[PDB]
Amino acid sequence: GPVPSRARVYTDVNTHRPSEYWDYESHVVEWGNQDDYQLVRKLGRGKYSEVFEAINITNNEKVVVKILKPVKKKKIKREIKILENLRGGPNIITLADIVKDPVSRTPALVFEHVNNTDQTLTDYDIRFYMYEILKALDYCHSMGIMHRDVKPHNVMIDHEHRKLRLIDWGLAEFYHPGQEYNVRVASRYFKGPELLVDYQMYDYSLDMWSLGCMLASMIFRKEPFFHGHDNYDQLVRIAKVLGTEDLYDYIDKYNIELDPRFNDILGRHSRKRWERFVHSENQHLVSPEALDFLDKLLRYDHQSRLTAREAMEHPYFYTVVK
Ligand SMILES: NCCc1ccc(Cl)c(Cl)c1
Ligand SMILES: NCCc1ccc(Cl)c(Cl)c1
Ligand SMILES: NCCc1ccc(Cl)c(Cl)c1
Ligand SMILES: NCCc1ccc(Cl)c(Cl)c1
Ligand SMILES: NCCc1ccc(Cl)c(Cl)c1
Ligand SMILES: NCCc1ccc(Cl)c(Cl)c1
Repeated sequence: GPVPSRARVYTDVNTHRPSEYWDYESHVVEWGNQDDYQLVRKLGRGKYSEVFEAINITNNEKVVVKILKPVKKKKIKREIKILENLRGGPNIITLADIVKDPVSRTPALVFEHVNNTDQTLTDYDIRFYMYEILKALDYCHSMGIMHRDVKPHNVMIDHEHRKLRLIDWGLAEFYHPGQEYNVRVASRYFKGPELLVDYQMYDYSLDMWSLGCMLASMIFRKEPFFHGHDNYDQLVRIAKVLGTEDLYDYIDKYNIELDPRFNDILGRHSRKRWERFVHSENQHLVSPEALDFLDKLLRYDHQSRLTAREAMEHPYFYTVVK
């Protein structure tokens, strides 16, 4: 069987908290009043959600309303409990209310309003915003929660106010050491190698891999950086950059049973130098410190990646106010 693993940090946060903190199935959800709100306009949609700008008619404040198709009720309870536990954390979206349609029983989450800013980014801007995301991740990991869906669309930035919010906690989960989790999390391009090789005993370090994918796409102007066309191909795209030598050493370290399908597609690939991705169009965003930081996030071995707190101490952030 596979070798067990434990987070290097915040290992026992949930172990030392009462069950009311992490037992989301027992959480008593209390509805607010859907009549306090009026929908203004549709902002976007997902397979099981619709997002609207709305106004709270009792105080004239704008809000964002996420209407959920309740296909998996336990999942909605988990998102609500996590949002309540994390409320007030640095750069964590604030859940303002929870309402239900009086006839269809469709639930809706009400968030603080955020004016999302859709080439003008400087090296300094990337360092600044990357540090704000790290504050959010160090906070949620310190609270015993893995986000598990870190990606650009889940990072809202109001650039005029230099305001950042980490959103969509629908895939977030409580970290319990030794627990085996579902690997069918995160968006394809941001999935860590642990998910792709079906290593279930993962932890907060998954979010640090996803953060590394975002950094690579920003500094190299290549969106997404690892462009897989399915979950198997996703690992091949990673292997084409990090090389196959370090991938095979990772699988052996954790005694992972690698799917036989990888034999026909993985091949043999050299370790590429991060400098290979630098071009005239992206050189203004790359520096030795940026590449050193990227190299310390994008590691196959989940235990070897920087933690959010270690990442915050990297020289890449020496130019930002802590
Ligand atoms: N009447 C169903 C649509 C809907 C959903 C959520 C809210 Cl908060 C509102 Cl006002 C309206
Ligand atoms: N996973 C949420 C993606 C997302 C982000 C921002 C907006 Cl405004 C919308 Cl509609 C949807
Ligand atoms: N939706 C904003 C995505 C994003 C994520 C990280 C950074 Cl550093 C930036 Cl500039 C932008
Ligand atoms: N996707 C769930 C979280 C979420 C989605 C979109 C927006 Cl605009 C906000 Cl505030 C929050
Ligand atoms: N400091 C970024 C510009 C630059 C110049 C030369 C090289 Cl080889 C690289 Cl990777 C990057
Ligand atoms: N990575 C391809 C070679 C290369 C390396 C560094 C720079 Cl700055 C350029 Cl333009 C081109």
